[PDB]
Amino acid sequence: ARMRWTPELHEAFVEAVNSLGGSERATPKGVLKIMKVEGLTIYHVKSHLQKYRTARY
Amino acid sequence: ARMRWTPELHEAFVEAVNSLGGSERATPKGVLKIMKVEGLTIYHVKSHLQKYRTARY
DNA sequence: GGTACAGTATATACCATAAA
DNA sequence: TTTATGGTATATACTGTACC
Repeated sequence: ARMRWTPELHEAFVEAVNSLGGSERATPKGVLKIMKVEGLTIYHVKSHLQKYRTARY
Repeated sequence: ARMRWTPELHEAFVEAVNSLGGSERATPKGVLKIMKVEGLTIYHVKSHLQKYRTARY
């Protein structure tokens, strides 16, 4: 299937990234392990963090 | 093949986008037709303009 | 009701580096 | 010399809309 970043999933992702101390500091694997979401791969998080990083700073 | 945005190709792409009056105004097809580069598809330009747009404004 | 396109989201491939 | 990872570049899929 193709992942959809629903506004909940994204809010999870953000809280995660904040805990990790901002988008720049945060790591894919780190975000992954904090979210603990069934079926979410590292590759899902990696791509999305890449966007999140650019649409921020 | 997989396209590589060599610093020349990119300089072409930019001049194009400028002629078209900035990244926001510019269109994939428009940039395409101004560059007139053998083997360059609209899909190449589309993706790259998407990046150019975010790493600018 | 089918193109052709723009805009956007997501995925995938590349490239370097560290650790073993 | 593999494996795992992060960063990054590029590609591919989705969604709407205008035109015909």
